[PDB]
Amino acid sequence: MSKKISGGSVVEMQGDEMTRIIWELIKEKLIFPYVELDLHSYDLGIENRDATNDQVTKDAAEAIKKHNVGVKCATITPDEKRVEEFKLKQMWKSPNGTIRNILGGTVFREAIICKNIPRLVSGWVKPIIIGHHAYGDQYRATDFVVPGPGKVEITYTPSDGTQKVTYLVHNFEEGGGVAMGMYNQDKSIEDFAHSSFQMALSKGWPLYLSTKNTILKKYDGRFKDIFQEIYDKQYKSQFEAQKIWYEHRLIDDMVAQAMKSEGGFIWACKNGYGSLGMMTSVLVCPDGKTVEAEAAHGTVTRHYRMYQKGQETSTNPIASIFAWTRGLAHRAKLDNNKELAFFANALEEVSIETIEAGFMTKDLAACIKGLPNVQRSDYLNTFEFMDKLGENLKIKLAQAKL
Amino acid sequence: MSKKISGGSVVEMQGDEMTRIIWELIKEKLIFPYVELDLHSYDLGIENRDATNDQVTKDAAEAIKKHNVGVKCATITPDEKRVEEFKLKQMWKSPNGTIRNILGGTVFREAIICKNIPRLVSGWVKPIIIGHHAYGDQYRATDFVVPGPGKVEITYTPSDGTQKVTYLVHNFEEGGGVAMGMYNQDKSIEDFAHSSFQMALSKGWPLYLSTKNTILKKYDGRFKDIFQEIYDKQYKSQFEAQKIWYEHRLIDDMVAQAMKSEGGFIWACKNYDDSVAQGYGSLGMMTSVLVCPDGKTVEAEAAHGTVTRHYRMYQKGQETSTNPIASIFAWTRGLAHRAKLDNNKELAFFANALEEVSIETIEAGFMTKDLAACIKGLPNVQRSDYLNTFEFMDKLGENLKIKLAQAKL
Ligand SMILES: CN1CCN(C)[C@H](CCN2CC[C@H](c3ccc(F)cc3)C2)C1
Ligand SMILES: CN1CCN(C)[C@H](CCN2CC[C@H](c3ccc(F)cc3)C2)C1
Repeated sequence: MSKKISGGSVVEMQGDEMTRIIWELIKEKLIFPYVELDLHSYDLGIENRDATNDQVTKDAAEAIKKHNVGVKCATITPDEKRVEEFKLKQMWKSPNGTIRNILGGTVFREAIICKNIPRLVSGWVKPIIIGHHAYGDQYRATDFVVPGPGKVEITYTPSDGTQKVTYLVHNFEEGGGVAMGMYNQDKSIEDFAHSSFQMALSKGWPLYLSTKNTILKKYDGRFKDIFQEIYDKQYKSQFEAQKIWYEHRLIDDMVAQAMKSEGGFIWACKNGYGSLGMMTSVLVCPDGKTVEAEAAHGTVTRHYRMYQKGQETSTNPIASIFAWTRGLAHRAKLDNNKELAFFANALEEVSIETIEAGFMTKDLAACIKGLPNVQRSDYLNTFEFMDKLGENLKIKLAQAKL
Repeated sequence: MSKKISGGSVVEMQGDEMTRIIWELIKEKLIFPYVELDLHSYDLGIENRDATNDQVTKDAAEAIKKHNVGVKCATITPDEKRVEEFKLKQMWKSPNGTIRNILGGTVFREAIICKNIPRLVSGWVKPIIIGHHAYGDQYRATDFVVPGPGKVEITYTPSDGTQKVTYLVHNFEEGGGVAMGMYNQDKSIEDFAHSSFQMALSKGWPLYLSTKNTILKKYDGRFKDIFQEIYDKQYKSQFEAQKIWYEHRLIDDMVAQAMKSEGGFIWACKNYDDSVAQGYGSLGMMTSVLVCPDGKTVEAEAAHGTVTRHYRMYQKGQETSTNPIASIFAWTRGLAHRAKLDNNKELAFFANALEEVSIETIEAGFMTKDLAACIKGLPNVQRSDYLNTFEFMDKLGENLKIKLAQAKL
């Protein structure tokens, strides 16, 4: 290679514990040799967040909002046990939450599938992109305890001083109970519509909506309605191009049609098996520019203690890798970077293809040969698996020089 | 059969399509030859519910409410194409819905475990009974639309008149959306508690309650606060009698714990959609039994659909390979329960013998294309690796004859 690819503007977010070591190995051995980036790196490790009073995570938020691409390493969501581990000054909020609240958009999870790994239904040769709602949860759902008898009613009082409307969720004639309250603004449904519609074009796959409008009068209905409204006003001519179609089926048919399906569609369902190390979540924002990619697991603290105590460790990096490769593939779309485009997809193909050739870590090996029959020779540690990914990537990029 | 065993009073429900065919094969080859029942048989087939204007289903529900055991066959719930198929005069409501709404109770789904069948990933040596809420969650779950900006909020005013809590659920600044309100009575969660202890009490496995506290803390807090007191004030001494117990772990803890445990526990989930490792692959291997809190009346049914695809093969003269194990275990679960109500030791042994010879026969290598595809791989399985539906019934009937004859000697 004459010159390294000109990446462009990407925001990088370092994490902590096991995945922090994976992260550097990934940059050092896979990304940096081949791509130069205008890198906006932030240190979202727990020590620094503690030291900067969580200010650094807010800066990351604002920087993805500007440069439209982010790739994030798994971070510790602390608790009471970890404020003794690091003597935190305060129980900080989740970094992942604080970016989803600031940046907005819709998370999309996808499991990466190798032809020689077990699966739930063995017909799913194409992966399934399941992305439900925003924020990690529809913000709150105020719920109380109704200790004794009395009416519980939910009221809507219009801001323009018009007639108030009460509904009566239940009158408790005798005995206790429990009560609940949800809601869903309208904008968050259009943001959900656009985000999910865009991923259908970005991936060239069909998009399905699933609801329970049969039981819920007009809560789940309002979803169906706004999608049809948006789907016929925009994106309908764009779907006709790339063969993609959209349709809304009932959730109970869709659950069985998933097993009936062969894979390769997007499923947005108004609400975890899978090696826990092959799943990559992507937050796609409503504008269709800014997008944060990251892995869907955690800091792998048990495998970090094996690293701390010097032990051998066999941790799986594919989930983190494909955070880089989705982020880079997105920037290559924005900048119309035809050469970063190919690099990203190539990187995705060695990971999957290096596993298909029998080179994998312990977790993947336990999926095939069962955990009680996994042998040292059936898997690689954490390093020499990256070493094998590295040289396979050098081998493949040299090939694709024509 | 010289004086075959006298099984009690039981309600039978006939279904639709290829499961209706299996139901007759089950009675003809497996049930009737060895048992005599005061049989309250109802025809829930689609064209009968259309002719009775769904009155046959209400009638069959009353019968289970009166006679305490019902054994159902998979039935068609109609849609737009089904009302055009049979030319129905109304898109009738699901019989399962209609009956569950009458009997009430809670539904438990048990996975039938065979040794030579790849069930998830080895490990599990015994099934797992997964139970969910009682009356769905609708009825009075009030939802609606928010026309414009304003404050949506929930107010609890006791019959005491002594206070009033107001919870803002959301203030609409933009204008527009949907809001709702749900609830649950203690009597409804107390029913979950009995039904779930009664089930654990029926078998000999321990009961677990997996709640979610990070999402709806206070809503789910009441569940572990209605179970543990009923367990302690009514069930702990009986559970402490046998090797049973009642604990309470958590969702992300339970799913990590169950992927190492040898199976054998009643699991109460409080979520809204189901098919974890339970509805895995071949639905032909899962039962489903509604339990009324009384512990008397129950209603078994195979957890899969009417298998339309194979009934079309039947109509065109093709040989089929549909798995009857689920419908076969609709009977034994329900016959074993009838035996418990009457101490019918003869019937409990039979029902139990049928659960053995059905698994024995699959473990022996004699199975249907349904299962064989799991072992070999669907393109791999040659004709010679499975059995016809009739072949499979014939070998059950054959091995059940030998299983009942031997222990009778
Ligand atoms: C993500 N959680 C955070 C909390 N705990 C420390 C968990 C313990 C690690 N488990 C054991 C192997 C699995 C695994 C395998 C490969 C991977 F790349 C990641 C995880 C998960 C992991
Ligand atoms: C089970 N429902 C029935 C209602 N639908 C029409 C669905 C189609 C049935 N598919 C055909 C082969 C599978 C199958 C094979 C053996 C079985 F015993 C059950 C299912 C599932 C699913």
